[PDB]
Amino acid sequence: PMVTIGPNGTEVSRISLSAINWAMTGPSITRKLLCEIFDRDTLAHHTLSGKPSPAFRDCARPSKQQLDPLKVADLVYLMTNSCDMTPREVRTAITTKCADENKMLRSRM
Amino acid sequence: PMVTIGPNGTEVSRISLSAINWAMTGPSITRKLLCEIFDRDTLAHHTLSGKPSPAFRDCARPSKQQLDPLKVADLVYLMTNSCDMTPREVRTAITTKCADENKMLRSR
DNA sequence: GTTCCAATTGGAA
DNA sequence: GTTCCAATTGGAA
Repeated sequence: PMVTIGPNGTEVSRISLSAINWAMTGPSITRKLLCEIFDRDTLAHHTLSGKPSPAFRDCARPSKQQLDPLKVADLVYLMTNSCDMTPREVRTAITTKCADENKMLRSRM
Repeated sequence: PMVTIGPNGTEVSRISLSAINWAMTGPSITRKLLCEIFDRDTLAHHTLSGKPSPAFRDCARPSKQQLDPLKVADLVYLMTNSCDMTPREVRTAITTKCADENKMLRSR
């Protein structure tokens, strides 16, 4: 039914796990899991660290609550053991997914 | 004298090559070769693509040129055949060095 | 429809 | 004295 990703006990189903083509790039697979671990609006209103951008402290932008550190830690643990990538690659794939989810939400308006 | 880097025909200091510790990270070594291939004033005025930032298209920033594509292509060629890092990593290390060298000038 | 590019920034590392 | 982290952008791929 469901499978724990990492030591923290965060889990997704085997159905969506088996519905993934592992022939594509790591970051893309990471984005596929984020829509399976988190929801759409959560990714759109959260960031990787919960910090504001240093390049916008003048004009500012909506402060976003930090994503779950425990859930992300398992994802980083997965990709580094399965696809054998670096945590830097994963955390960059994550921080660019939340940003793209923020774009798309604005596209409905 | 000086040693070529890639097929596009760009060379670097033969001494400086020997003075590089390859035990370091990919991006690190890449940031050491850039200062030996490009002048510091060039890095502080040039970028990877030459394009401006999409987040600052209305906020007009001073124009910064593009680094020599042939010189960059050889740099990317070296790291992939030696340290076996990805072209992604190399191009990201370059766009930071050019951004960091600009921070040096801004402080001065 | 989604991802990639890479430029910009300040403090932290 | 340098590098790293990652947030944010709009068009390009």
